[PDB]
Amino acid sequence: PGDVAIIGASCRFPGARNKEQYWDNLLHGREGVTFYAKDEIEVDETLINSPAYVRATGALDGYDEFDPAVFGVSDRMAAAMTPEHRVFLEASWEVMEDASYDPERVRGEVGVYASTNPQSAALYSSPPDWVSAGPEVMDRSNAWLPDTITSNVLYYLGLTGEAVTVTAVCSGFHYAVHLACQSLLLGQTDMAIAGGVMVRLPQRRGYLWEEGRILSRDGHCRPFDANGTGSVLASGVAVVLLKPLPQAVADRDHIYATVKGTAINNNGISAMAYGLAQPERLSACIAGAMQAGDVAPETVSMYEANGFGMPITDSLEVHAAHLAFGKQSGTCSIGAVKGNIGHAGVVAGGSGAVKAAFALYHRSLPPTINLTELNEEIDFPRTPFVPQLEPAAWQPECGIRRAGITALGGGGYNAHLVLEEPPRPVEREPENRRPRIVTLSALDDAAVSRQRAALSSWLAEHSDARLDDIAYSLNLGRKALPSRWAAVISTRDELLEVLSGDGKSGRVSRFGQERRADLARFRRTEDGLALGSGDEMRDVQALTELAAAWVQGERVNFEVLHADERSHRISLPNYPFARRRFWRTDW
Amino acid sequence: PGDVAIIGASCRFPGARNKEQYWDNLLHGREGVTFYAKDEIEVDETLINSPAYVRATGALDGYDEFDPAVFGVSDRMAAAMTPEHRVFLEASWEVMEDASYDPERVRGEVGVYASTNPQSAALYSSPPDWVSAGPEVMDRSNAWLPDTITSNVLYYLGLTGEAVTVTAVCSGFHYAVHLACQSLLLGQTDMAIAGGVMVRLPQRRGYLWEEGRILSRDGHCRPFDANGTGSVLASGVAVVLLKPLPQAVADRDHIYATVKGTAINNNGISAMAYGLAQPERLSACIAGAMQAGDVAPETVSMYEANGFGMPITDSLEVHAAHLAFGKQSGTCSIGAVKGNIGHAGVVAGGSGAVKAAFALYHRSLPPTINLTELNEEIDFPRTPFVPQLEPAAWQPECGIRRAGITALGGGGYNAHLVLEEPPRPVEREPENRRPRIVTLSALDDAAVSRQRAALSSWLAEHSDARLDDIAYSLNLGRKALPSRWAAVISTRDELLEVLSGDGKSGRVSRFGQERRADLARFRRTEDGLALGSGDEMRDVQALTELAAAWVQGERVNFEVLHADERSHRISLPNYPFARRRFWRTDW
Ligand SMILES: [K+]
Ligand SMILES: [K+]
Ligand SMILES: [K+]
Ligand SMILES: [K+]
Repeated sequence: PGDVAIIGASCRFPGARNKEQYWDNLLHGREGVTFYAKDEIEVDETLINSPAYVRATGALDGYDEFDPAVFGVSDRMAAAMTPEHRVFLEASWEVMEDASYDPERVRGEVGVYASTNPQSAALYSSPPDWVSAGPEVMDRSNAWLPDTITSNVLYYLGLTGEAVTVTAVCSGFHYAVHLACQSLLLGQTDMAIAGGVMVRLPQRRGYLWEEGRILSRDGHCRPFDANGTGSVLASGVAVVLLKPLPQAVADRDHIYATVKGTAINNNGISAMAYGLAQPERLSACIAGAMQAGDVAPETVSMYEANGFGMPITDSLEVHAAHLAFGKQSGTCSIGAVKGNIGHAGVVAGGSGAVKAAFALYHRSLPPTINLTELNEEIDFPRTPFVPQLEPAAWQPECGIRRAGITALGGGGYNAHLVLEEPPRPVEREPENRRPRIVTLSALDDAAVSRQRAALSSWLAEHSDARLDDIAYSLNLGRKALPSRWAAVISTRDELLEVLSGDGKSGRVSRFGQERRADLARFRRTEDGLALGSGDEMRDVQALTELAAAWVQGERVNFEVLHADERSHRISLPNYPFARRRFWRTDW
Repeated sequence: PGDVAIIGASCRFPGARNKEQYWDNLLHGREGVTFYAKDEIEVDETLINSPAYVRATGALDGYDEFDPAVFGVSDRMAAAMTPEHRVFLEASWEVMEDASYDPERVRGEVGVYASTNPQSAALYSSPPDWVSAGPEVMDRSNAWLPDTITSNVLYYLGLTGEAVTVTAVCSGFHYAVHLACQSLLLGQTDMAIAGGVMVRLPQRRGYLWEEGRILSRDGHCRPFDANGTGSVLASGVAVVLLKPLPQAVADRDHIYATVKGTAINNNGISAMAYGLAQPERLSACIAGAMQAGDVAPETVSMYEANGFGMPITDSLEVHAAHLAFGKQSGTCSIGAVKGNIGHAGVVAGGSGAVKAAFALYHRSLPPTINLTELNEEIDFPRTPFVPQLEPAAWQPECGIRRAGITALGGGGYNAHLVLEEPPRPVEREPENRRPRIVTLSALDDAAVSRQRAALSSWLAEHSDARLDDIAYSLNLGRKALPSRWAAVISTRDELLEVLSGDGKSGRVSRFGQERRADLARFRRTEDGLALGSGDEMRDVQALTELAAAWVQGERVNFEVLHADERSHRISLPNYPFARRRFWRTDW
């Protein structure tokens, strides 16, 4: 009754600049950890020559890159913002795009719940000084405080709602999703942006190996392996857009998976060393999440573990999951994504949750890598869990696909969330052949051309995408920006041709160069221009003039254009951010 | 005897990127202080809106620019070096060029004495950590420690001698020049590099006015004015090359001025507030400097004062100078360069000293600016000093031109140095009409082209420069660098012709493209290739082969080329440093 749908997703991880790259890497079992030479590391002069220094890390490509003009941010402010502020702000923009929701036109309350690492801000620059209360002081505070990582999203995306920032160490992503779902179930918001960000500073840096501790000795992470010595430190970002399941189905959204239940607790007085799971407290967390979503352990066929790669910590976590599943659970696939990318800190739980969501969406199970000798002490044949050594189709005897993801952190933080595969797709009516308007807008002309190239490339990969879904998503899911482009077409092949080249071969492009659009033809609505009659909305000349009026900069009511058909929102390419490098120069 | 010659100079001050630009500004009474709008200052968020905040400073253009390849420095090391390390190192290279001395061919011991501000390094980056003793740690120490500002000059220029760094607050330049002269008079070195550097961090910054203090209320410095309220903070660098006067005349060097005497002391227990000159202690300093050089107060016709611009501080200094001059001194021109540029900290005494050296060299007196109401409390008609309101030719009733410069700082630091005009130029033998080789070398082709552009402009400005001096200075006073250019010409007008355009219209260019050089034509010497006869060294075709062999990278003995003539070293354009910005990214 309290299911929450994941209708948009955005992430960046070691070796992946977007979610499609991340899922493709997981499918092929790639390792995203980077190894450096001594001269490639320009910090830790005192440690670089130690025999225990491991020159390996999970780097985040473009951690210092940002496109402030798209957000209305000045260059001065972009350098003042911590890298976590910028990376999370850019991911929030992308997650609204992936769900095809224009924040300017969202009619409801949107909550932004995120988790961040305050240690990064303390290393990036000195904190704000509150000796005076001028507007330049407030700008500096909004650039540095972790409290405004979520607030700046509401402000710069044009949303209205509530913002909550939490700091929960290595359980950050799960705690954000947990609090977001409480906001939705109590009716405080209509949809929620939830995620976390982790940018380790210094970025290009190794670590010091110490025997018996969580950091790996060779730079490789080997979950559930007998020869595992730990993990690698990683950076990344992961954001999801959450919406109640009945509403997401009613609005014909694109659903990756649904959140059945979440649970949090703390080890408390029953404390362990770092990474060591206390069986009683962690199992209560795992069982509580399954109880919240009314799912029985017999129905959960995938378990995404924390999995540092240490024999003792991996053994305790598998034991805790066993206590929560019981004996009669059956069989379940177990894996740990940390073998692929390392320990991503605040967003470590996000890497597992995003992997499980895409696993449920594509009905595939990605492998766990760096596993050559199974840990005999765990005794997997005596447990419900089977290590996923190879990729495989997900066809459970249970009948339903459900996953559980666990996040462990320092300070005793525990968290577990349970996901279910998305609802079965409804039968679609055949697509009407009629002229449609498609729109693209960006900040400058060069970015619009990148959007056209990105859109044409996407069309080849997704040949089964309907045109009425494409136009509906582009027209109602993107912000209207100054440099604009539009076309009126009827088939997918016409769309591919007008996008090609300079993009000026379409009737709308030739219309705008010859004559200006006559607005007296249209009727004014509260949301913009509309056509005068229902018959006019199938006339090529009427639709061409309306699209040209939009290209000239007028506001068009796209809701009434698609009012007669029940199209679906689909996932389209993100904005092609021009990524200038920004870094503070004064401490 | 005990007189020390200034045979080379290099400086950068507010509004001047080199000494020629600096003297031209002083001659025209220009002010080099910069005034900013609020949005142009990106620091001091807590103060930018205060009514007492003055958006004025003496900026040092390119304080972050460096050309590490010219010095053999890596990009990583260039970012680790503090701006004072880079600026002073670049200035030492320039002072060797200005004096026409190639460090590879200097046979003697060179001392490097500099003054620096340790406050600047502590603001630029965290200090080195000595928990281990690796080579990367040693590189970081040499990049940060003030002790290595002088060592890096000796190492990176290829010199051998001694290096001494002193910290004497706002009298740093004088203390460096003072110690250099003791080093020369005791015979420990043959030439000495002396100077100071001041790079204020943050650079683009205003200041806070406090009533009754040294900082100006409107951003203008008005020395000796009744309405003066103080000075502005400035950054800069000034370096001079010192050599005993009898040797400098013997080696036909280029002499700006000579140092007659120097003196230092401290206020000690008889302390004052900042900027206030104690009459008894400062006068003893001024009198001691003139006694060291055996100069009588009757002969000093120019006094360059500290002159903050406050009536009370100006009154104490003019009185202290009066006590040292006595009654029988006569009349003397008094001025303060701080009215032009502000208080340059470590190098403030250098800005006045460099002004005095150029005044003696050009036999001209530049005016003191921002002076509208003379301070009536300073009974100027009853003193030997006359405020230099207008530029004027320097023709003293004394018969000899001598100047005195005072530098005051915090902590009681006092210093005074007395300069004399250079010796009268001797009658020169007429210039031989013969073919000459001229050479230019840098690290890449674009820099060599900049050298050609700089030399073509210089030839127009200095139409009285002899061609045999130009060739002598370029061939024997500049380091041979990988990217090379040479020409064989007989007059100044053909020299201007080969430099023009792409520089490939010359005789040497056609030889190098046609054939590679035949080394069998030349005789090998310990200093490089030489021509077979003295007649060949005056043959256009033989000189072309020798020059082309040099452009191809062979070593040429330029000493035997000029052995028959006794030419002079002259001042030619400095290296055209590629202006890349380097700044640290991790604290
Ligand atoms: K709980
Ligand atoms: K109308
Ligand atoms: K700066
Ligand atoms: K003394």
